[PDB]
Amino acid sequence: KKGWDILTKSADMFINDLTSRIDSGVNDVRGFFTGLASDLNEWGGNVAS
Amino acid sequence: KKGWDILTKSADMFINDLTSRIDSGVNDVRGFFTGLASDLNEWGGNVAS
Repeated sequence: KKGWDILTKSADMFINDLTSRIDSGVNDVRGFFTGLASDLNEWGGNVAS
Repeated sequence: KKGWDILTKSADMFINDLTSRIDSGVNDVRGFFTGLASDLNEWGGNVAS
């Protein structure tokens, strides 16, 4: 039982990386919403001025 | 008995994985909230202009 955990040291860390791949989700929307805000602050702030 | 958790610790991990859809995927506690905090800069940029 000691001499095998090395074989899930692999399985479980792949699932950790898959959390990082799922971490595309929040970083996408966080990027999109603040990108939209930046464009709206641009066209708004520019057309206003 | 050693290797006979390999394909099944992973069977824990396959939803330790998919629940990352909440911690990293949609992640509403960050997703839209980081939006809302930037809307204040849109409002501020406009109002100041």
